[PDB]
Amino acid sequence: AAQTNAPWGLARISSTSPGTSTYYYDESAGQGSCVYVIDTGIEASHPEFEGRAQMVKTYYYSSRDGNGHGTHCAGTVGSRTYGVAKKTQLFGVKVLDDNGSGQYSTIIAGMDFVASDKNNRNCPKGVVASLSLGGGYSSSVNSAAARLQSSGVMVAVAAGNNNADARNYSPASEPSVCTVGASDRYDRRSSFSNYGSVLDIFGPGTDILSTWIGGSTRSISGTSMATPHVAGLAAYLMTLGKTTAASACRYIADTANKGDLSNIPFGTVNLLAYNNYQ
Ligand SMILES: [Ca+2]
Repeated sequence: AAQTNAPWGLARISSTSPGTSTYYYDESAGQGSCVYVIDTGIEASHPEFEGRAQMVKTYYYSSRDGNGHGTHCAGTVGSRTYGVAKKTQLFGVKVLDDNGSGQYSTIIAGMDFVASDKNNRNCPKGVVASLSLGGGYSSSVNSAAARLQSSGVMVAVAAGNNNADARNYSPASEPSVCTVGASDRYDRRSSFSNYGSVLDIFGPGTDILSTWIGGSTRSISGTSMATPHVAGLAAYLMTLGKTTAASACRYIADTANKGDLSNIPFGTVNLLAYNNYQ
């Protein structure tokens, strides 16, 4: 399958070179896999989700995404026009308020909820969690992300938008999840993207077009935008039987586009998410 005039992020993860415009992917498109979007929630009614999105948990007064961030990230995972895995199931876990911020205790509760809720879903191809969040280092947030990962969920987390080393940020610094940095369209590291040895992979994170609240779209930047690309890629590859939840992060790093990024500090992986389609 080919999506013409795709968002540059989609086209980038199906190409060994920048500048292309078509997203090439396998027809399965993540069918049979689930992606928990742990964020501000998902406007599940957005026409771009085609009924493949629903809220399963909220930690606030409403399950409605009053921010747009979680809907944007869910869209990059598996919306029809802006998603990597266009047939995946999307589950919204609202751990962030409508101002985009959430206490650490709530983020931990949301990750433990996903680790349990997956046992009563139908995801025969596997479960992915996309965590477009992050704050200062916390051993308990790292432990929650590690618990979710070891429970059989591929966990992708943002590296953070501080232009610093991701070792000082959670859940970015948890070694056993998949920490995602942000690159731009010209294959540079995004100016804001965190780096460091804990990073596993880079994804398109600058000027990412995806869904938004009110049935609209908008482009935003951040490692929070690169994470759903990788989460969608992991759900996409798990549907093709190429990898499991426990191994998806390494597989995506094994099959990445190596050495293609610029402004990668020494000690940080120079790997760009790539689906190796045909
Ligand atoms: Ca890792």
